[PDB]
Amino acid sequence: FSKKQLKVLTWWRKASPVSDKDGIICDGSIRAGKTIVMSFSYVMWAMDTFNEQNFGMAGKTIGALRRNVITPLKRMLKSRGYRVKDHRADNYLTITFKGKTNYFYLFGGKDESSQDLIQGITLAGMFFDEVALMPESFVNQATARCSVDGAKLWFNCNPAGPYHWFKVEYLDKLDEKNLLHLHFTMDDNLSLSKQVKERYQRMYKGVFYQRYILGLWVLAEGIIYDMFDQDEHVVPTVPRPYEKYYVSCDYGTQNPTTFGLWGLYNGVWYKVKEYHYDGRKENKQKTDQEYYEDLMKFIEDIEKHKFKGVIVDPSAASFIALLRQKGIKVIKAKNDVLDGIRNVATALNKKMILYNDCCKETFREYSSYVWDEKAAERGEDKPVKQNDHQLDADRYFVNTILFG
Ligand SMILES: Nc1ncnc2c1ncn2[C@@H]1O[C@H](COP(=O)(O)OP(=O)(O)OP(O)(O)=S)[C@@H](O)[C@H]1O
Ligand SMILES: [Mg+2]
Repeated sequence: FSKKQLKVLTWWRKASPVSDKDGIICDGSIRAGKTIVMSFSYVMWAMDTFNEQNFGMAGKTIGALRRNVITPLKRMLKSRGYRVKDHRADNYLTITFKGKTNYFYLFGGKDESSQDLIQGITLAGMFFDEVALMPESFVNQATARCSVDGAKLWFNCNPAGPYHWFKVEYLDKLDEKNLLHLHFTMDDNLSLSKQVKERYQRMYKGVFYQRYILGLWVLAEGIIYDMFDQDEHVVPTVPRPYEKYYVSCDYGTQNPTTFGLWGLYNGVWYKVKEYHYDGRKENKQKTDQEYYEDLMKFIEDIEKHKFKGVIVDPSAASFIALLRQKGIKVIKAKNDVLDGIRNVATALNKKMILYNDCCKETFREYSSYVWDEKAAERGEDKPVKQNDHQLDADRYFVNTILFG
């Protein structure tokens, strides 16, 4: 373990000069070993400091908490001699060690079970994985539940805007809450090679570099996909031998409706051609029948055994139903926005995707998709939802197929 990771494991112990504190904030870069030592240190602290008490562990969703935190935490605890009994249906664990036993309830920031349970339960310590991605209403409610004598608060996240509730309320008022704060760059994880560290550097440019590599709380302003480059990302519209295929779709009778034909060739997805229909501009809105008829004329040429399905947003259920009637494979897209943008940026940085030069509406949109300046100075990083109709399709595709 690194010096900073070992400070997370030991701050709470009796010999430590900082064991006074009411809690701890660990933030900074990706792949820095924050979550894994933080969650491991939390259970150690709890099993040592208490007996027969309730504890909380929160994530964006409970399934997120389970992927990032809970599954690798079990192998860690089981290996150190901590017996765990996971009660998967009821969302809590029973960790037990040297005659002592405690209870660790699992929470989601958005979940309905989690609002119901958190309001009533009375905890002796709370932990937050990806705290910036959680509602502030949730953490204020959950911190009040830490009523038991000698409770400690643990927070864990990557950076966001400098006007974000957690940065402004929790991190700037650090001495006011008597919280400890360690900040993790990627050098604080010794398990990474210098070869592997510099690979992660190449995945991010711009705001996302400063946030997810340097660990800085910097402001999302101006153009979103600034790293897009018509030198690097545009290729000629000349045929190629594509292995698999997809069609990505942003649907709207009300606004423009887009398709995009994506094709795999030499481990790179090419946006082969675009469909762009604006009902307002054309002054004739299209029906689902008319749109389905267009998707067929749009994929007439390609070979149906390679065509692997249509990625489409869940709020087009009128359209989704008709495609399944007619017998098309229809993937409900991973809708999450900031996570989709960040992943598309990575795809451009690494050239996982390229564009044929006939995606002319896509390039226009690349040069106008900008951050909501008004919202970003509240601590809410969002796109301005205007001329983002190809880019939403491109986002669904990249997020749904390319990334996990
Ligand atoms: N002591 C260790 N031995 C081996 N691998 C480790 C060790 N500490 C951390 N790692 C690995 O380092 C990587 C990052 O650890 P995490 O705790 O998941 O990072 P993180 O800081 O939570 O990253 P984000 O912000 O959630 S992407 C994982 O692949 C871990 O398995
Ligand atoms: Mg983490």
